[PDB]
Amino acid sequence: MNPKRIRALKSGKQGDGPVVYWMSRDQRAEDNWALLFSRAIAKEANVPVVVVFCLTDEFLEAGIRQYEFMLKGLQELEVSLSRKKIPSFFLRGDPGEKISRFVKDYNAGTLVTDFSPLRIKNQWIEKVISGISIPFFEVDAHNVVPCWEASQKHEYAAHTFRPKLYALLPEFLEEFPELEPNSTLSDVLETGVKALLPERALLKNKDPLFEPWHFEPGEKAAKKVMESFIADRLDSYGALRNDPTKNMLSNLSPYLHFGQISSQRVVLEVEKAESNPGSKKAFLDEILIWKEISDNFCYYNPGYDGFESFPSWAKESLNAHRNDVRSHIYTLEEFEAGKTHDPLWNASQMELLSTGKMHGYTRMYWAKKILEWSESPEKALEIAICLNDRYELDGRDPNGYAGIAWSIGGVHDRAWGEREVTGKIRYMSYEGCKRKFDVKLYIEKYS
Ligand SMILES: Cc1cc2nc3c(=O)[nH]c(=O)nc-3n(C[C@H](O)[C@H](O)[C@H](O)COP(=O)(O)OP(=O)(O)OC[C@H]3O[C@@H](n4cnc5c(N)ncnc54)[C@H](O)[C@@H]3O)c2cc1C
Repeated sequence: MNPKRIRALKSGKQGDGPVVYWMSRDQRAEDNWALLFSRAIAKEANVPVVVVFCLTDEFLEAGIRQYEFMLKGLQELEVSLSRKKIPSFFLRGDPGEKISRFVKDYNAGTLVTDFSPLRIKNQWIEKVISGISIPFFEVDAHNVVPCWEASQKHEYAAHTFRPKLYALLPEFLEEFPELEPNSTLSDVLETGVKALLPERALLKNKDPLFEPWHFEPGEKAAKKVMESFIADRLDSYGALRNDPTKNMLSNLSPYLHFGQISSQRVVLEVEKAESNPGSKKAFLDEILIWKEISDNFCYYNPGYDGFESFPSWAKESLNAHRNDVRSHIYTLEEFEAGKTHDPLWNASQMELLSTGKMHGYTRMYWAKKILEWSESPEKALEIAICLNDRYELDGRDPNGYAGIAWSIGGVHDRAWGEREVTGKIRYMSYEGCKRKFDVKLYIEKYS
């Protein structure tokens, strides 16, 4: 219940109404700091807390793979909130109009939301802040250490963010107090899929390319995945994290992006488990440093998805190599269907198209080749963002924009050997990947 997790967006006349928690990023009932704070404020006001979720008009920019995963978890979430006598309301439309009307209609007393440094979340905040008079609060329920508390500026590298984050771990890494009780979605899903059906990803015979049996949605499935990762996969994480032929990753990203499981709950469970110190240190670096530095990248850089947020050395190196003749130039549709001359690159595209989750190691290869085979670094940014946000189940996430900015613009990275086209950006060759893992085995799986 650390008060540093709370931030004030707009002070106003405190109403004597039910506390409305605006759920956006953390779609879960257990281990939610935003949901717990709203219940704590509700009790002090002798008012009942409620949960609201907004189904926005931007869902048609993605695919059914993300829509179904999110809505199915919300169906489970509604039942869980009903266990604690917490009514959940789902609105369709723009949050600026829907949240303002719901607050006025329900005579809400306090408004609470979860933290998201993305631009579209900031867009909805400005509209809502201009249409309400009740107090507005936001809570970092996604990071172990609050985004504004870990660092007050943009961090240039991970070796400067790591000591800052670990110095606050004894304060913010704590257990979750219980959510004490308050003392149709199937129809929306049906019409949504009907609107997204014309743009469904299909192969030649019109069979759907997506396979939805790899990651089942819901808060329940995330816990079983977490338990299976610790017992079965945590020991070999340090030595097999970069081998895509083996499914040794944790597979928590689709659940983490939608907030179906708390990352802090993962850290708390991993810290107790007795495993290889090397593997535990490698996993904690990914879920604590790189995950939360990604939120830091989106929170302190308004242009996190543009060439303007690259480091100065990368901008100068890429600019000096703009006129360099590219070995090949593929358009967006050739990249979408895996029509390149690198069977390793396409093999990643098939895995992304069929499973919605490309391996972490091949994700770096995938994003850097788009830089090599595009007209400008800016057009590489657009294609990488477009492909990642359309087909990744964990897409439209600060991890994506920071991850893409890492591969193409060398954000949170250092300069390497000067090359053509790519300049000083870290290079990854087809020769180097064969020396690290069985490339042919990865290719044959995704053909
Ligand atoms: C170009 C590019 C784009 C990416 N786009 C996304 C994205 O849109 N959404 C997304 O969630 N991840 C993205 N990743 C980050 C990373 O690849 C994934 O988080 C990770 O692969 C997710 O699968 P996992 O949980 O089974 O891997 P694990 O090895 O099990 O990692 C566990 C968790 O640590 C975090 N993590 C791991 N690697 C990174 C990383 N490089 N940066 C930040 N956090 C990390 C993730 O939350 C991850 O769930 C991207 C990486 C790159 C290089």
